[PDB]
Amino acid sequence: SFSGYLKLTDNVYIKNADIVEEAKKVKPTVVVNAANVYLKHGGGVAGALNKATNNAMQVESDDYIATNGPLKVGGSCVLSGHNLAKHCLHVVGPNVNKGEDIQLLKSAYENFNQHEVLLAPLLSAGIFGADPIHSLRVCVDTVRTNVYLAVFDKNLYDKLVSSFL
Ligand SMILES: Nc1nnc2ccccn12
Repeated sequence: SFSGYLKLTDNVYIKNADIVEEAKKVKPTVVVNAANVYLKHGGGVAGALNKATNNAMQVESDDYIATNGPLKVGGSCVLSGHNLAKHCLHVVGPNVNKGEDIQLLKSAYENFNQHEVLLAPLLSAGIFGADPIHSLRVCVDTVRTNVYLAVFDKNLYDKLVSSFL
């Protein structure tokens, strides 16, 4: 199971870990991808998870987009987890750098409530441009299911735990 996570709340746990290595170690039921509406896994968590699947996640995502069209910002889709998880929940958080609306972050976290336990990154953090402390606050106030957050950056992980209200 998940090991070395610090408990933040009744259901939110956090660890300084690379979500790719965490997924390969644990092989959880659900790994969350920090997706964009086109499921174009270029950089950040998405590029990293996709590279770990040897691009199989992108091939599957392009077929999903050809059939269904793009996701909504705040939306999600369940696809295969490939070598990382049983499933991958592709969640679209608002990308502040691309000028998207930060109010959609709560809607993005609501997708986690459809899964009992998830391995996930902080939505809209990293290359998505939002304040990670705000993302963790929205996470703990929105997600009711068991969420194991993997924070790649050590200094950010320290800042998050030490500043947690
Ligand atoms: N393995 C890896 N490479 N880049 C990133 C970014 C976020 C989380 C994991 N990452």
